[PDB]
Amino acid sequence: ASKRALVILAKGAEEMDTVIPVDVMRRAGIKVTVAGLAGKDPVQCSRDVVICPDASLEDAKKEGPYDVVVLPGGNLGAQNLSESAAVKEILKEQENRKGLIAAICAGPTALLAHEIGFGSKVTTHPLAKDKMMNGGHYTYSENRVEKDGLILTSRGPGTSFEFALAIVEALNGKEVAAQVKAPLVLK
Amino acid sequence: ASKRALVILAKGAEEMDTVIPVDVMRRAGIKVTVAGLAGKDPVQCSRDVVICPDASLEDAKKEGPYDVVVLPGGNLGAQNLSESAAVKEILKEQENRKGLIAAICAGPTALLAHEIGFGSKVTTHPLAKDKMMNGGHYTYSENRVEKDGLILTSRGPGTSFEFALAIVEALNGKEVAAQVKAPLVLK
Repeated sequence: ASKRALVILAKGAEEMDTVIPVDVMRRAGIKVTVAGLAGKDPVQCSRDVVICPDASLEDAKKEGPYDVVVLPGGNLGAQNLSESAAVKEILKEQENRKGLIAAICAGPTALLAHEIGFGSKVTTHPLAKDKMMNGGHYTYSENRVEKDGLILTSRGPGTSFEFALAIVEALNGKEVAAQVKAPLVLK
Repeated sequence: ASKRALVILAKGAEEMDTVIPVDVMRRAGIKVTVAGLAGKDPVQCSRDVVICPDASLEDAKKEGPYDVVVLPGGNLGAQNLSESAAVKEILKEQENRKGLIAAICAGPTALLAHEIGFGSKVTTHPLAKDKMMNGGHYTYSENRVEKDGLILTSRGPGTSFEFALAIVEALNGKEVAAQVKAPLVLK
């Protein structure tokens, strides 16, 4: 049985925050669906890399549930995730079934928007801290990767390998994470 | 005047090796053209991320010269780069005009194929060393980023931020590289 990941890709997403987890999860043997928030059409990311999703979110949501739901960052991408009723329902359903939710950089601010995981320790990009902390619903961390039960968060493009490997460890174990890590040539 | 980069994107390219330099160079104010080797159509990368190029290589080559030519890795992507007469002519012209050439992971093996930069110190992914060193035309290094004049090389996805920032330093200087680096949240 392979584990399955849903990566929700919106216009303005940070392309590094998107691609590094997709690639590293696929190296781990996870079945990853890159789902376009707005449909199946190509998505223009924050630094103008254009990525073609595997499916629309409308279609991918009918194929779950997923062992992890991943929210990339990019301020405008996270804003789009935060405004979507479909994303709200996916995350609420994932939380209710005790499934992992992973978000990086500005991505965790969509958790706030959707009232997901309140009372958890979280990290974000430093510039997203004030947005995430509005109302005091989370406890903040400066760790590069933070995991408080089912809520897994991380800080930025430069923490995206660590983030992705933490997802891999959570789903497929420490040994698979270590095996996937070595050929990456990480610090 | 902004500096310009040509990133040559072939089927089977490593998507992390591709996207991290494109994004980081754009953060540095470099004008980056992601050029599809085979045409303008979307490119299926090694871990199945599909990237839409900005232009075909046929068109982008008519718009140079470029201040850097970047060759991503991925074994099958590097093989495609190595087999292309267009890539041979671009790299030969770049070498002749004393322009920077940057290649990561398996990417440097296309330099060997095209007889570019012989006599330079280079690095590659560890698994690409034997291919790169066939004939002894380069001197090998285990540094995470190696630069020997105009030939700039690096090892893997996990060295791609360092690689990209070395390109930025070469084109736009140390201060711009440091400014771009800080918001990335690197180790």
